[PDB]
Amino acid sequence: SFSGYLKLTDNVYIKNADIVEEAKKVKPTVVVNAANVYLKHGGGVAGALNKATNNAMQVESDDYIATNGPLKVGGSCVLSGHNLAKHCLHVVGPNVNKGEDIQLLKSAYENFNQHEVLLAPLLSAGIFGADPIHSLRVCVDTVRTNVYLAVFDKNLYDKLVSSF
Ligand SMILES: CC(C)C(=O)NCc1nc2ccccc2[nH]1
Repeated sequence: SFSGYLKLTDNVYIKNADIVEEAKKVKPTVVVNAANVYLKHGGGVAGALNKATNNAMQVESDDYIATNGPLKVGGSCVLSGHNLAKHCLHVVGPNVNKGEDIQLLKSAYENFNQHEVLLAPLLSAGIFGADPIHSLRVCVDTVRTNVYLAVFDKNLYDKLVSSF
């Protein structure tokens, strides 16, 4: 079960943690992946989660895309959590580094409301280029279900908590 999290709101918790190590420890019902529309888990959170599954996440994802086509920015799909969780909710936040509308970040977080409890990264943060302080703000103002945020960088985690 989730431990060592700092409570930010009624339903939002945060921890300086590697989401892969956190998923391996917690084995949550849902781990959120910071996905792209093609489910190409190359780097960032997606690359790390996929590597932890021995590429099984990518094999499953390629079958999903072959059948369904790409996701929408702001959208999601539920796939297996493999060895990390029961399910992985692949959520596509806007990639500011590809010029995508930051306004889609709230739509991306709305996917979390379909799950009672989730282990997640900050959407659109990291290699997706958005301000993580903004991402946390949208998370707290959009997600109503119980979200346990894992923030990999200690320095960013401290900035997020101290500026909340
Ligand atoms: C499991 C450990 C050894 C690992 O794969 N580290 C690499 C790594 N990169 C990350 C990016 C975002 C979030 C978590 C990330 N982890």
